[PDB]
Amino acid sequence: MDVMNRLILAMDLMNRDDALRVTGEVREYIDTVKIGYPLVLSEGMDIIAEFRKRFGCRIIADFKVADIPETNEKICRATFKAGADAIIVHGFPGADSVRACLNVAEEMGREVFLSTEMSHPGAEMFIQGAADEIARMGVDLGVKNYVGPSTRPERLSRLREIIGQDSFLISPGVGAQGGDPGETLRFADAIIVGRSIYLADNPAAAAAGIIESIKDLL
Amino acid sequence: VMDVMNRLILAMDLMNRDDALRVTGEVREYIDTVKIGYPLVLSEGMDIIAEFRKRFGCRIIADFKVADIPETNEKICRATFKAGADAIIVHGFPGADSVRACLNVAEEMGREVFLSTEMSHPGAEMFIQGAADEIARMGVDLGVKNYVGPSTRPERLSRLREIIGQDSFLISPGVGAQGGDPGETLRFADAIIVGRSIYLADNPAAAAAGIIESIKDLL
Ligand SMILES: O=c1cc(O)n([C@@H]2O[C@H](COP(=O)(O)O)[C@@H](O)[C@H]2O)c(=O)[nH]1
Ligand SMILES: O=c1cc(O)n([C@@H]2O[C@H](COP(=O)(O)O)[C@@H](O)[C@H]2O)c(=O)[nH]1
Repeated sequence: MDVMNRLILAMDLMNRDDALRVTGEVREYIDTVKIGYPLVLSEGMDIIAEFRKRFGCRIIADFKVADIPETNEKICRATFKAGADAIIVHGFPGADSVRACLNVAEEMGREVFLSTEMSHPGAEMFIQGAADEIARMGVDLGVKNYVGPSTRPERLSRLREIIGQDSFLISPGVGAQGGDPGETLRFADAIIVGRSIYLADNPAAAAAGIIESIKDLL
Repeated sequence: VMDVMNRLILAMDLMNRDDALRVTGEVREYIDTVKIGYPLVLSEGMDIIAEFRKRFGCRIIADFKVADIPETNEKICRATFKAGADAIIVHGFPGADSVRACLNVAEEMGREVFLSTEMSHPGAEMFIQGAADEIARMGVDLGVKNYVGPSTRPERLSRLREIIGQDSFLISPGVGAQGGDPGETLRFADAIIVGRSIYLADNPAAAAAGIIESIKDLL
């Protein structure tokens, strides 16, 4: 997956007008948008097609899929029907649940991203201790796309070691949560950035600033 | 605690509005509590909650397995309660801050959180099972009152009931299609969740009635 400027916008505004306007403002800097439940549950699944119509961007549906296999399959089908290019899936519920998502993604020509370790403090309680094993499970299952934490570059580095250089790794927690763009890109192929861009006084200048700071890495 | 008619919650995971409405209407005399998840919501919109409220006298539990960072969890809970859900189901494995974010919104908005403890499917044995007792204890520490645990592992459901105490509310999926027994599950759970055994039946009303007949002495 070829992400422009190694920068994925996390579009978590919850109003259609603002989400479309802000995405429009930074469109020259990105070609990949992560859309999650804050926007989808506020404005409907039709928002995905709208983004494709307006921007042509790729859409990663960050739905943290985390149910039993049968339900996971349904969630993935509905999500890809809406035009998402990829979906993010939790590993903590185990291999059968991940495989259910992989099957639908294969059927519809899409990609699954596996959540390994999350970026927030609570991730230390249960997720962190399972994360290396989740990553190895991904490798065993043939998962090629992974998500890991900007806020813990030592953990992000370990996760990169496990999955290898051929796998694709994206990383949230940059900016608002304290992660550094350049340091994160030592290990991740692309950074995910939400609030530092979409809550900025000038989102275009914020995006430009981030890109300037990583210019040598592009 | 919510007063669940016949101790039976319908898991309405049909993805077509017409079928979902038809089946729910057919079983309405037996069930006043419906669990609506992402299969239906992502197919038909959050307005499906509004439509169920309009058509049926049913409480709505939004089974959204909320499993993000605290900031995103808050946004998901707010959107879900705004749409009219009485309660939302949240994962515990992302940790206490993520659960607390949901509890805070629920408190502010006058609604309820249900905490997933151990899940019912085989994959739950890999990571969730080993964390589940601690997830339940965490819920107790955080003041969580409502919990979800697995019909498919009676011994685990029993232990989770002990952890949360008799005063907590416990609902349990995995009955029917996944192999769990209604009566055995109700030894520990306040209510059972049933999906496919009802909604894929030739006569969903007869299927619901049959389940209820089998647990009649437990009502
Ligand atoms: O470990 C993770 C996984 C995520 O998907 N995310 C998501 O990435 C985005 C981070 O946005 P922000 O840059 O505003 O912190 C949010 O949409 C969040 O749900 C995260 O923050 N940490
Ligand atoms: O551990 C769990 C937790 C659940 O919410 N569920 C949910 O409960 C329902 C079970 O439906 P069914 O009776 O068709 O197996 C589904 O909506 C599933 O997503 C589950 O099966 N196991």
